Amino acid sequence: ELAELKKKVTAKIDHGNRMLGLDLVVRDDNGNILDPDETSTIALFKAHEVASKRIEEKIQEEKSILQNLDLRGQSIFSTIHTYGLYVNFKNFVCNIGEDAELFMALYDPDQSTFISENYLIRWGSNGMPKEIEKLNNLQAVFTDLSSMDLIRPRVSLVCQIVRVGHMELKEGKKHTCGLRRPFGVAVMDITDIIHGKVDDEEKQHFIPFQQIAMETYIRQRQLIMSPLITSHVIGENEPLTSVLNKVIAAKEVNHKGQGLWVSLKLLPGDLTQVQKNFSHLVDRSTAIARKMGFPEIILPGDVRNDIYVTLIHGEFDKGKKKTPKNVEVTMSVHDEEGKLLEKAIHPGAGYEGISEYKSVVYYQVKQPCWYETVKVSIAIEEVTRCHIRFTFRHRSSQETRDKSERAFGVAFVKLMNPDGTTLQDGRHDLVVYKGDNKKMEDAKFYLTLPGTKMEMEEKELQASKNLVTFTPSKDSTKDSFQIATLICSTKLTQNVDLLGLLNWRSNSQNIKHNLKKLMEVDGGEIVKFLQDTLDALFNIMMEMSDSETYDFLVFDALVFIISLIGDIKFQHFNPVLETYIYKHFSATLAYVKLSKVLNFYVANADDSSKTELLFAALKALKYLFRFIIQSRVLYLRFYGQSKDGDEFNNSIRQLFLAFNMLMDRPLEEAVKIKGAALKYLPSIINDVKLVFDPVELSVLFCKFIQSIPDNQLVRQKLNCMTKIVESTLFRQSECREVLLPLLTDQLSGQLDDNSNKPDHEASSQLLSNILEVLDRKDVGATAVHIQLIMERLLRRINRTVIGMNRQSPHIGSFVACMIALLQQMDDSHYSHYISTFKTRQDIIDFLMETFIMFKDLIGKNVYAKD
Repeated sequence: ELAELKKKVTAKIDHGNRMLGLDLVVRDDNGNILDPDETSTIALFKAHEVASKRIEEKIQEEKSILQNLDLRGQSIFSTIHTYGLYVNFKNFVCNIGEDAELFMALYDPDQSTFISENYLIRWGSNGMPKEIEKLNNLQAVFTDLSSMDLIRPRVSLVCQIVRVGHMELKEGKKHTCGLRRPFGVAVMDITDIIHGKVDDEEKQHFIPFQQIAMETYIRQRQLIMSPLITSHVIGENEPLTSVLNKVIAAKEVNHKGQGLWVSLKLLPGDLTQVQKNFSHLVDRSTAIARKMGFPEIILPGDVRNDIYVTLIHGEFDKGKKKTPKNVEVTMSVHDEEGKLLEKAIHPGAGYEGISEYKSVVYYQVKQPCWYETVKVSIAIEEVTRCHIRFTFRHRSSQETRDKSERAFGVAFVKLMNPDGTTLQDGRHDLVVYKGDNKKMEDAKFYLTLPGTKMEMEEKELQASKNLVTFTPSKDSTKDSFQIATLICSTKLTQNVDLLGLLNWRSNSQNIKHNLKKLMEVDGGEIVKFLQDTLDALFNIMMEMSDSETYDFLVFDALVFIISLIGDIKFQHFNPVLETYIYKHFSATLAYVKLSKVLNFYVANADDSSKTELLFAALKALKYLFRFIIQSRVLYLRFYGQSKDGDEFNNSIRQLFLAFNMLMDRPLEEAVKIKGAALKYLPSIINDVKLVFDPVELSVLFCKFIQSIPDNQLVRQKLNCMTKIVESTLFRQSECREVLLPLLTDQLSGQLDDNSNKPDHEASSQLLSNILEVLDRKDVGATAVHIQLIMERLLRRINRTVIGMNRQSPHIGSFVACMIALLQQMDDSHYSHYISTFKTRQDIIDFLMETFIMFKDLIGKNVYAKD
């Protein structure tokens, strides 16, 4: 709080200073007067320019916000990718007469797909809440939202309601109390609402609503001159796709007095701060919903052990009677011994779970649409030995026959696979079995019965090839079902290659096939058990070092894995990788193996098919060199001292010379590739200095850069050098008299080119940072080195500023450079060599040129008068 208040106060202070054109502040943080303490003219300018650009950004934002307030909301929402939905469910103006259940979610009409899950709310029979606790404290947060979900072309919230009570909402027949019957779905457009342009929590937008046919008072009574009506009643005979799309396209509905008051508010962030800063909208009793989708902010510890099962559609033949059988999914959770567990089904997000759950009922539909997603939560050890059954019970009109009739057909699904896998995500069909009632009840029997499409089809194929111990049963009927599975858990494995990494000892025959398939894997399943996969690869490359093609495919796979690690979506897990390196990384001799493999890689860089592979390898060199350094230090500490240090240093030097020849060979095919290679080249050599001799590393880099041609892509290599001296030149104890000549040579090449217009900024950053290292108090003695510097760092910059006296470029940078230079040197070195220049005519010319450039700098100085 102190830091943020200091920042905002200082920002508004400088805003006032500039708007009235008076003196501003320095050193934005921690003191604000620390700059005039001769700290750094470099940092002085840096503060100047950052303050100036902040001024420009603030004034343009002020000008934009003086007219419209649309950019601020979009920017705030784009700051992070973690948002939540809050509903202000005020009241329900309607009256039905039976218990009601609410189900709202997110559906994209353009994608024609649902996104989020649904939560249930108990409501009374006459527009009241059954639980008055939710009457007033109705605070709900629906998490898992990001920019990619907000970038949807049409964003709408789907709200469906299912009743609980009688089969008929009138007299005529007795019906069992406590059964599910859907009514209809309400959908509203929230595209403009989710943009956060206007924050109005009090406003309660009414939504018109449409549902299935329920009354026959005006539709049929008045029909004259042609009475011919032979039809039935449509109570629940609506496929959901067409009705949902029609409601979406619809703009207004004659609900005839039915609807509710709701307001949707977007609160950015997660439960960490919305439970503290958004307490007025997010209480402690707020329900939290996990959308069926991978998070955009893939942070560590985002624990999700939710198993989502979606019921979509299924064929239902009429059968012996013309009325299709009433189908209710009486499902339950069972273990390896078929024991029912309690509180395992969570139809609503934020509500208590139930041991058993039943589904909705339709009005004798051959092909009804369900859109029914349910969630399963089981212990990670227990879920490995769990199974789910789907018993379908025929429900009759009278309670006696409704409850007397048992499950006519039983379905089921295996939660695992015999090879170790689990149920793969995607659309799965179902086939039900009827008739016998004894073989489908004993738990130990149906453990090996067909319950999923993939296992059923593979079993029938095995029967076709070998009709021994497996024969296709005839108990199936003329119906089928279809399900959607999306298990967003943390311990599942929907990848045969995943277990293959886990248990390669069992099926090492397909090692080549698995290594080939390792490079198209989805990121989430990888990051789920990346640590285990990496180890397994380490063990494979350790114990099996005989096959070099195995080594090639393993290196390619690890390159792909570390590349996916390096993506912008997964910097959160990089600390996890660091910690796993520090705790479980047990490689001792793999460092030299990987070093030799990459030496082969660079020495064999001639293939055109190897282009992108080596490109990504050099992109991710940092992490692999981290692994190599860890393995080598582990070896050194295990054996105390290694005489293999000399040979591995020679290996690194051979890698250096391989890079030398890699740059020497023609660039026509590796322009971007070699540019990026130099771009990230010294990123890890910082930690290599911890393990190798700094003098040799520095001089090898000096030889490399002096070998870099003076013909192509100079600005890129100058950015490289910028980052180069930035690192470990502060480790100046052994890298002065060698690094300084290289800087001198590259700046001299920078000097006279007749095309150094974009070179000015690069050379500016260069000289800036070199002076930064020259001034550091953690350096020591720098007398003779600064002496040689000023021996060759004065006339050249004088000439450069003389050439670029034009006032359009960013001269003030070089102004700061030269002034820092002049102040930094003490009078002694001035007297020793700045005085000891060439002949009297030459020194007089020097003096007059200096006077000219001084008067030109002072003459019409072109700063921002601030």
